Amino acid sequence: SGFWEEFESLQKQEVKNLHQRLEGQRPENKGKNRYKNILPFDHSRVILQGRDSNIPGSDYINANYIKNQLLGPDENAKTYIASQGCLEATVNDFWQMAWQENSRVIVMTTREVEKCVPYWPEVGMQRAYGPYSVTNCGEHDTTEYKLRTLQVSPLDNGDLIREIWHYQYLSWPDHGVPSEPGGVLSFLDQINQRQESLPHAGPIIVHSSAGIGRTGTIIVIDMLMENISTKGLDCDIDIQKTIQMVRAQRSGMVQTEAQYKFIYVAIAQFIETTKKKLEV
Repeated sequence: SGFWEEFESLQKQEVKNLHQRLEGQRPENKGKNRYKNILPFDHSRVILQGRDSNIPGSDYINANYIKNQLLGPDENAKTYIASQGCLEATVNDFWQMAWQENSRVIVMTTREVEKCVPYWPEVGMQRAYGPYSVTNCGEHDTTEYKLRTLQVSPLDNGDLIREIWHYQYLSWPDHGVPSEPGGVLSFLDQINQRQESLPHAGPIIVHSSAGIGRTGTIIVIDMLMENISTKGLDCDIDIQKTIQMVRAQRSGMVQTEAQYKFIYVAIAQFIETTKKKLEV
């Protein structure tokens, strides 16, 4: 009865039975997914532009638009893409997405591993990725994270130059979360300020290996921070509802027990810090 109540609640939250993931399941796209069971919902997937529909799977990337649906359209919420990240086979696809979406801020929640391969050149260097040139115009590190200032242009028009700020979290442990949330809160603060300075900017791209665990954690924390900042400390904070709201847009967002608890820890610290600054 307790069990059956809880089971009923879980059944009502089930979305993988409601929304198809045809595109990610295509055999033509097998090499474009890290995991065959971590796929974008068709309804919210990012569709790559300029692709030939006669080439099976050509428009596919393992990424979804994520909207903060707890803020109204009048409340100036930031928008996100939750993406699989740093997969060597899809690096050109990633930059196509970044360009077409007009994204000016990219958030990477992993260090390199060797599989997570860099998709930027070294400082002062320039590299081609499909139709695009990327130049690394500087790297600015803290203890916990790194800002790389990128400039991107089409190969066919070098006058068009676009600044992209690449934020890479360096301190996130393998198979766990940061011991304290201050680093992530600081990181998100910088990210938010950057995005706010660019009113024309497209969505913030957030990625991790699978694009659901760390990615979902970062996005949910950011959304809750935005909700508190926008609506105030008197506002109702419902983390479970927020997670369910993002999971309807990409399955499995916030994957682990440690991530789930971390969201509470981070938001508790954010509230307390805020109150200390308000002298409240």
